[PDB]
Amino acid sequence: TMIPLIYHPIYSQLDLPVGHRYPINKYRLLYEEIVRQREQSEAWQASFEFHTPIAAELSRITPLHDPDYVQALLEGRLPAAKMRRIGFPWSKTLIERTLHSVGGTCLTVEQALQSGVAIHLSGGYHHAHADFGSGFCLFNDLAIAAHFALSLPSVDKVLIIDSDVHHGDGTATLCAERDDIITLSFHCDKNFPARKPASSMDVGFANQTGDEEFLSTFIQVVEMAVNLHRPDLILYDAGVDIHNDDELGYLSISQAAIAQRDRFMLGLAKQESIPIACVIGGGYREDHAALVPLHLELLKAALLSAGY
Ligand SMILES: O=C(CCCCCCC(=O)Nc1ccccc1)NO
Ligand SMILES: [K+]
Ligand SMILES: [K+]
Ligand SMILES: [K+]
Ligand SMILES: [K+]
Ligand SMILES: [Zn+2]
Repeated sequence: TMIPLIYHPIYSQLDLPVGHRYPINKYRLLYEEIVRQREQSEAWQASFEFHTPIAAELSRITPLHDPDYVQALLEGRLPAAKMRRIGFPWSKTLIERTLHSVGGTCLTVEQALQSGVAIHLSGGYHHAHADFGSGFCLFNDLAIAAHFALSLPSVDKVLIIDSDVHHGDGTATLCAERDDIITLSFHCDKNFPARKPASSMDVGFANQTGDEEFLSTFIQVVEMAVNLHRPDLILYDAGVDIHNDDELGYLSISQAAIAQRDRFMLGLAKQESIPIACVIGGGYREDHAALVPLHLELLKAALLSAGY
């Protein structure tokens, strides 16, 4: 009944202009909120433990990403226009953060294999492709972690379930020609990115889709994809940019429905005895801390699911 949480203090240590769209403080604030829950509550103290990652090895990245793309980012030589498409100014701290977060999704996988359920307090970089970055993504932690997971003995088949409001295009292109990683994306069709190469299965929702349509579809599609593919491991992107107050997403999902989504996902994995490694994914609010209660729903779901 232990739930590993994966966190590194470098996650919010990036220097960004104010006004920058990326809610860089949410990671440390979410971590601090959980630290406070643990002081307040015997249940949170007893049910969760933290695991700090070290940077991912470069050999774990280059099976998915082009080496010259990797090298250009390592050396801060990525052409200016390509770096802007990523959406961050280059710095060594950005590279160190990224590699640590990739390491973290990989650790979440090992931890999920051991305990059943593990949550990464970062991650979900589904817009990175083999040879370019976009949409705040440099390297694709989900695909990287799925490829790594397949190196392990118990795992032959990985299902990535992406509930972030944006299409997992990078993940789609990275896994399109491999039958050992299956990609499922739910998303708002009119949100970024414009071009949506096929996942294994895609569910695109109209603007202002609300709780019942989203949840009924999520429940049935996920249950089907789990039955169809019988994965050894699920990677679950629990992005909260589906939320009705998100500043980028165009869906109308409530915090209550986010909770029900996470409860359902985690409860299915448990019922089926499939290890599930979770990434908190995206979320956009100029009030970065406003994302904290939305992401915390994943933890409340895991807490309830584990039996407290
Ligand atoms: O959370 C997300 C990130 C979505 C990426 C942001 C969408 C819009 C965007 O990146 N536009 C853009 C980028 C560079 C320059 C101008 C616009 N996906 O999971
Ligand atoms: K294997
Ligand atoms: K998605
Ligand atoms: K595939
Ligand atoms: K919205
Ligand atoms: Zn998103």
